[PDB]
Amino acid sequence: WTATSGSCKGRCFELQEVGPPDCRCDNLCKSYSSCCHDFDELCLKTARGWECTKDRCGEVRNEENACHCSEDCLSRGDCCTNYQVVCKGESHWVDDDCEEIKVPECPAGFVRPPLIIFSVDGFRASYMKKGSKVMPNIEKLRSCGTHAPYMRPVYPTKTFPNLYTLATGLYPESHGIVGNSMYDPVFDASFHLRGREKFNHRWWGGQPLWITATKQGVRAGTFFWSVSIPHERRILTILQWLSLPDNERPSVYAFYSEQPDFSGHKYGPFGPEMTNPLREIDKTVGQLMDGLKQLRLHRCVNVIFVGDHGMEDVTCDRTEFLSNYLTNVDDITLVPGTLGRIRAKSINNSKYDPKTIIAALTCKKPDQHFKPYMKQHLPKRLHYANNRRIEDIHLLVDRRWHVARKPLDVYKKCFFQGDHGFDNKVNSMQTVFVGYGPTFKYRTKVPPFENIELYNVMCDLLGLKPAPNNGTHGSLNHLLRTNTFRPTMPDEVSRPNYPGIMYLQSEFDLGCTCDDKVENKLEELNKRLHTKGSTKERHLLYGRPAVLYRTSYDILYHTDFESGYSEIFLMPLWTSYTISKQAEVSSIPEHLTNCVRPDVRVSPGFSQNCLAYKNDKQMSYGFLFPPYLSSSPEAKYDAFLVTNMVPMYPAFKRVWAYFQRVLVKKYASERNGVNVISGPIFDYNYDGLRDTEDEIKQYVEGSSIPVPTHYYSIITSCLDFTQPADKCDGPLSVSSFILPHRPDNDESCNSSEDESKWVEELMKMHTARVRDIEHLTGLDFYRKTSRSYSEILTLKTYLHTYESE
Ligand SMILES: *[C@@H]1O[C@H](CO)[C@@H](O[C@@H]2O[C@H](CO)[C@@H](O[C@@H]3O[C@H](CO[C@H]4O[C@H](CO)[C@@H](O)[C@H](O[C@H]5O[C@H](CO)[C@@H](O)[C@H](O)[C@@H]5O[C@H]5O[C@H](CO)[C@@H](O)[C@H](O)[C@@H]5O)[C@@H]4O)[C@@H](O)[C@H](O[C@H]4O[C@H](CO)[C@@H](O)[C@H](O)[C@@H]4O[C@H]4O[C@H](CO)[C@@H](O)[C@H](O)[C@@H]4O)[C@@H]3O)[C@H](O)[C@H]2NC(C)=O)[C@H](O)[C@H]1NC(C)=O
Ligand SMILES: NS(=O)(=O)c1ccc(C(=O)N2C[C@H]3CN(C(=O)c4cc(OCC5CCOCC5)nc(C5CC5)c4)C[C@@H]3C2)nc1
Ligand SMILES: [Ca+2]
Ligand SMILES: [Ca+2]
Ligand SMILES: [Cl-]
Ligand SMILES: [K+]
Ligand code: NA
Ligand SMILES: [Zn+2]
Repeated sequence: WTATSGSCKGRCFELQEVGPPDCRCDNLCKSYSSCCHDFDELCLKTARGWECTKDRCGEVRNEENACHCSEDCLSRGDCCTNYQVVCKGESHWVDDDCEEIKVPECPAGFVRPPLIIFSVDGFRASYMKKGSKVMPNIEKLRSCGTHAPYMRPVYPTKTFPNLYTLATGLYPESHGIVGNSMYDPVFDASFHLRGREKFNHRWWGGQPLWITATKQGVRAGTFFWSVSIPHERRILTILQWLSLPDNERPSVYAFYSEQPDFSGHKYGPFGPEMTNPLREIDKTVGQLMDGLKQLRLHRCVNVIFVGDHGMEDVTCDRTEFLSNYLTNVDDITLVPGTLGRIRAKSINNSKYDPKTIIAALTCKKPDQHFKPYMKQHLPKRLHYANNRRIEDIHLLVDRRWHVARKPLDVYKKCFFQGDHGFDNKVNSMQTVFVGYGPTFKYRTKVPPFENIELYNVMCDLLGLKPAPNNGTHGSLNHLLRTNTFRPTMPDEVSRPNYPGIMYLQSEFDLGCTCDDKVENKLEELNKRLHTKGSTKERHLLYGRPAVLYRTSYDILYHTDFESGYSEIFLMPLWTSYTISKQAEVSSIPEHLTNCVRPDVRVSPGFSQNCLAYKNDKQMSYGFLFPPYLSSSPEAKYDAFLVTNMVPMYPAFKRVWAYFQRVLVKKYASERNGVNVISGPIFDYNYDGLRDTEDEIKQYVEGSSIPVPTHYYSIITSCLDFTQPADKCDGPLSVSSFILPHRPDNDESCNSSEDESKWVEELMKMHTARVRDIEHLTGLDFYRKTSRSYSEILTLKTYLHTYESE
């Protein structure tokens, strides 16, 4: 019930929500069916339109007008945005030359520069260049302020998951808004675009920016606008709020535009009909900037222009139907479109088998335009698994396509020519970022970055402490003139042991053998220095990684590589080696094919054994430092140490061997040397975080050797590729991956072919940030470089995407 008999007089767009069954006058009342009887008359005035004209200048205040051109309007805070231009000979903001804003220039009583966040739905990154002729106001913010060439959204690249990521700094799996449509099995309740359930607070996790501000005593303007309130009125309301007394005035504001998304769905991202929506957005920006100028706030406010995702060409005839693959199509519920999520229609049917559904959807048609996954097998860069609302079965849909259950679903529900929601690496899904104001830099381009980073920067702009989030605080310091956040490196928790020779060969009973028994103070004093770390400056270029949790481990030195060996997991946590442009690839000689050698620095009790691998019919082994890259025949024996061995499925050994024999050398030739750090990852609970030992679900049969879920590599070189990787004076360049350690290659449909036709494509799909690997290992990399820490934080958030320009 709402007793809608109260009045909105003097309450229009009130800042605190009054509780039912009393009537509301706030910018959300319409959406709740709750506005007072007189809300439209008083609060949504339209008379005479939105602009002053010559004859309106100096007029007698008619309180019925939408905006005013009377003499008292400035002090009332309610002039039309063009008032001073038409009536007082002033220029539009866009016509003025840009001039650096070195300090905030604010009216008296302003305690901090206000923040205004202007969000645009479906604003694809290439609109900045392709629509530049019809967006003069946006182009001025962009060229005079700080901009990126694009900003990467989160997966799925849908509206509500991305808006809430912008608000919280969290991945959708953590904030809980995992799609535009959801079922929560604990609640037994459904979330939908249309309807009431979405308003229930239990859906929305984390702590959004308006809540962070309020808790810390910074006043926030209500972020959300009922759809029927026109754009011109939203702008005027913001400008009116900015005229409130010091004690009542908010410090943070939000404007949201449904365009250009609304038209892009109808006409496609570049339809001729798209020019007009772009013009109209620019005009809205013009009205805001003219309005701030009137209030002498145009050199005081920080303005962010940001999108949620882009838009791709997608039509009805590019739909794959699950009815062309599955016979039992009626026993399933599909969440459809630019991604797929599958679960059982009924929890009482015990004949539903996910295993057979996956197999029926796997590599079935030569052109197949989607790929099925168990959620824990999706590329770790998507961070899309750790939530009960995300179904076990997921379909990654090719760009330009849809998935549906049956043909009837499409024709009984072509309309659309655009859509979005695809893999967040896809060029058409990228969106925009511009920052303009006293706190942002002047005329500065910054590299592409992820939208998860922005919550921290918005907190910095408002002097707030961010709630815990998935940004890396300090990685966007390079966007700001001041208010930077001075992060410090995390403290190392465990220090390494440095073992010397402590065990005799005959103390080991590992069931391993090696053909190595062949017998000079020249090459004996030589091998000693190499085991004490004489070549360590060559192979460990950025310091040793720090271990950020409590554990027992050893540093092991060798001629060609260095490792941090875990006595708990019985394998390295990390292995570091450098391969110069000049380096030579050699084979594993015949007599050394099955060679595994005890390491006399490490006890039998803390070593793997070859017997477990013989008895384990499913599991084989590989090496972290590759024997193919040994510097000499004698150095090659180090690569066969039991302390360099890791468990590998035969199917995965195909991937790993191709990477190590062919790809490392290729990257070293292309990048002028590479430094490589490789290692295992254990994420059995798919939370993106390092497992403790009691979380491991699988061991090599009849042993305590734990099986990794993934293997990583971090591949670093000099950004100035005229310098070799091991003598680099300046910025660094990185690419990394987190490969799933799977007993089959069902993921790659072309895997019966030679590795040269499919392995590199798999690696690219599983590209990763250094920061992703840090979360998954409890390690901290790049501890000792000559670069500033903020620059290193930016490097650790970099993702190599493998999309064209
Ligand atoms: C990205 O950033 C985020 C934010 O920093 C990272 O997520 C954090 O990670 C922590 C570790 O996983 C986690 O800490 C746990 O908190 C538990 C209490 O959590 C509540 O309180 C916070 C603070 O107000 C709140 O934010 C939480 O909100 C979650 O849950 C509600 C629903 O209830 C949702 O609305 C919301 O969206 C959010 O859901 C997400 O997180 C949960 C996990 O909390 C997931 O299950 C969801 O899928 C979803 O992703 C909560 O309301 C606390 O109980 C935990 O402590 C247990 O574990 C420790 C081990 O140290 C043990 O000592 C304790 O005894 C305890 O164990 C007991 O419970 C077990 C399970 O019942 C049981 O097995 C044991 O036997 C014990 O009885 C733990 O400290 C933190 O909550 C989240 N925060 C958020 C916002 O998600 C995220 O890791 C980052 N991602 C990456 C890749 O870096
Ligand atoms: N076809 S489609 O693409 O699915 C599609 C479907 C429907 C629509 C649509 O018309 N509506 C009506 C819009 C009003 N609305 C908001 O007011 C709003 C602003 C905001 O802003 C959050 C800020 C964003 C900038 O950064 C700080 C947070 N956050 C939230 C939520 C996260 C808490 C909501 C978004 C609503 C989607 N558009 C596209
Ligand atoms: Ca959207
Ligand atoms: Ca884990
Ligand atoms: Cl969805
Ligand atoms: K085996
Ligand atoms: Na295959
Ligand atoms: Zn949309």
